[PDB]
Amino acid sequence: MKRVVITGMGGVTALGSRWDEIEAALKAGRNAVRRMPDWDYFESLHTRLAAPLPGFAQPADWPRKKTRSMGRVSMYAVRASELALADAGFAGDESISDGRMGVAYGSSSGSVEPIRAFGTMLESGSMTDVTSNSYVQMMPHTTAVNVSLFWDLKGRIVPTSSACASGSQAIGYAYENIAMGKQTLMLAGGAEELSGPAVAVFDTLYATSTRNDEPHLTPRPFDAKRDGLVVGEGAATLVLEEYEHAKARGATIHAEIVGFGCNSDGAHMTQPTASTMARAMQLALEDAKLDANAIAYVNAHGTSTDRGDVAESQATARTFGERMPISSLKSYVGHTLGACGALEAWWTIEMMKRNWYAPTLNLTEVDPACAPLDYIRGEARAIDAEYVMSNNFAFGGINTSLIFRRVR
Amino acid sequence: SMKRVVITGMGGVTALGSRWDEIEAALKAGRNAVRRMPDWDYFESLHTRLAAPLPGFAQPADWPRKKTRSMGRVSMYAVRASELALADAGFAGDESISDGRMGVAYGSSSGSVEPIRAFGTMLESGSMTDVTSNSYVQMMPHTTAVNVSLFWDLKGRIVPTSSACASGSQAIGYAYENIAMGKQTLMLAGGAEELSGPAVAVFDTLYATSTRNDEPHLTPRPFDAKRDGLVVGEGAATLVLEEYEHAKARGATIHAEIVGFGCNSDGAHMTQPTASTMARAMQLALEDAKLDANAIAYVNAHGTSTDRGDVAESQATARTFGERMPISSLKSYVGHTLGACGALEAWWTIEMMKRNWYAPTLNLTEVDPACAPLDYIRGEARAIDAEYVMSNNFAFGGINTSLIFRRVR
Ligand SMILES: [Ca+2]
Repeated sequence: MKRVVITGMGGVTALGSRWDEIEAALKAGRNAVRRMPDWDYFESLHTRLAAPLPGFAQPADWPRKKTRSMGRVSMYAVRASELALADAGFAGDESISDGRMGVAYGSSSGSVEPIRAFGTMLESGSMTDVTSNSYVQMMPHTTAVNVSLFWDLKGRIVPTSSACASGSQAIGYAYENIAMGKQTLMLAGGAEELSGPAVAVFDTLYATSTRNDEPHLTPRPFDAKRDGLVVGEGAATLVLEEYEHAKARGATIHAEIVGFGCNSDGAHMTQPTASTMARAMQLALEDAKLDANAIAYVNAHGTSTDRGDVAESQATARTFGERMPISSLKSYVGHTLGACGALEAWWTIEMMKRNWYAPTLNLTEVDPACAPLDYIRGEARAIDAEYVMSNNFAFGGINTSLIFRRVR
Repeated sequence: SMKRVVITGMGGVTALGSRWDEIEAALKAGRNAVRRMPDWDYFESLHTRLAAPLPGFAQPADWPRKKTRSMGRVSMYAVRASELALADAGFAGDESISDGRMGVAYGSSSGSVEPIRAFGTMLESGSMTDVTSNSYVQMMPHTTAVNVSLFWDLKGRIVPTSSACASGSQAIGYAYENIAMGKQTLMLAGGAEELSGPAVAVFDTLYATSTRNDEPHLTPRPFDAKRDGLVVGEGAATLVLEEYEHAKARGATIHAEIVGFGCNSDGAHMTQPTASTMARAMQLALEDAKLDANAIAYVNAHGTSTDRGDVAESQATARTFGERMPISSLKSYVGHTLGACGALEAWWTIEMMKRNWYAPTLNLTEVDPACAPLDYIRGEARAIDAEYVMSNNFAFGGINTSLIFRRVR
């Protein structure tokens, strides 16, 4: 079995793309949530909150032949992957397209334009905006394919479109593909584009925060006064690479991936089950041949929903006890959906490298319904980790747990 | 210490029926399942009026409402397929499969029509009349995988393989590797699709659809000189994959063993296929099975009946095996069943292998000279006694899959 390391990280997020910009934003303690007055267009959305990207600069040199197939979510994915490849030292590399780099990627949904066009085709038969490019922009695997095609990659495409589990399954399944010798390298990530329908998914479940006048004060993971999540967007990509290969070219190695656990609650489509969530974490620990005691920090899923936070806290307390430091980056960028597992893995590794762990924003009173954990808040925590864990729990009760090993 | 993997359950919902005996009779009777689709006059700009629909489908009566709310048709097909495959594997009424030992790999090209309409219209006009709390789960990329997994309360890993045409074959392949690698003892693996106007527009807008609107019995025509495109079909198919000792220990009837899986992409074009990388996918499978090309007695083509698809596939196959290789396309009967195609074709290929009986490509009367010489079975079924068979599929984005199944005599 091959060992697997991370030699590239990048993305487009509500806090920026470079880590130094993101660190400053984390450190400044304001979230990226805003009012969305344009959503008055939609008939029946309660929430008027989101955490959009502060625009998105499509690079000038991108060729039409390639961009015709991309809506925003695929553009995000590609841009993320471009940044990660540069960071990994592969800018202009001629060899990565030879069939031994593959792509694992997904999103909750394709792009708005073709969803509108195909939906209207059903509604009225009209095909005005249905084109030969509509499917590839809508398709479940739009992100994975667009990323792969963009660098003329010829490896396997692993299409991990599993709503919020998209990015963490990408990482995990890419990791297993390298470990078992199918691919030498993998681009692995997740992405999402913000839209009204993307928000309606959670708003119709009453899972969304409706504090429409106080965007700076919501969401509030594990807080007693939380009232739901806030939807965000963007993408993040990790370059995973077989260990000897990385060593042989003298790559700067950000982390090693040592465990991945994945299961399902098999119970509720939305209402999470703590025991099976805990079991995902155990599976990861078993895969890493580690005791729970080895983990210095957990990066929560931490959506700020009522049941989600309770069930996650119990799952975590069950695996680790009350001593575990934990925080939720969704307090800053919201629930970035398809992107969340990749963005959170990335930032969790950045924090691990620097012995600096961001607090959960807007957590002032720990909800007594949540299990006692070491909820970092108020100020960042200095920890010197050998191992960290990042968890995600998704629609359909799909659970993932990733364990990263420190590399000095 | 890799685990061997066998197939102990097969089933599905298809234009030719569900039971193999029923399907065999249809294959033998040599009529395709293609029909004129007058309803598509509703759509503004479709050239084709052909499809291969299911002749009907009704939910089993004993499916409980609480479990079916989250299903549109494609997920209903997927669940029914998987239900048949589970019975066939001996797991009906057996709840131990829910204990985390069994997982699910599944996908489709698309979610269901209703919520696509509802969300699309929300974008079009802001109206949310028909957007409900159940719309996303019926529309979502992984609707099939999640609905199947939830239906039996399964607690294993979900491997979403929604990759258009490659959905069913990637499901089988990646489920196979999960069992081989020891992550799961069992997996449901399959693919599904529901017929819709939009599903046909995907290919119609590429001019890849047949437009012989008055001659449904005569089209599609894989590898034929007179072919003019594909015909879109629908349905689902599920295989129960199972670790070998586990199967042996409970005395399971074993249909076949999966011995190789190759998966790559062309990295060239979104729709136009590249022969060399298609061949390489076949090689990857052969290498995974530690077999020489010589070992393969038959190839189940993808055989979509498109102009470039059939040429590229033929060359790729000739390049790997030489002119001697027997090959045929089940899409000549049921059309291109999209999400379902890799699973349905895998299933039927194993059924044919078990019986030494290989269906010809329907409506293949003059082999296109632009296609590479292969042993194109046609006119009558061929008797072959195979120790190994291969089933190939090539999809949107240049995604290629090759599966190798070993005879279990
Ligand atoms: Ca290399």
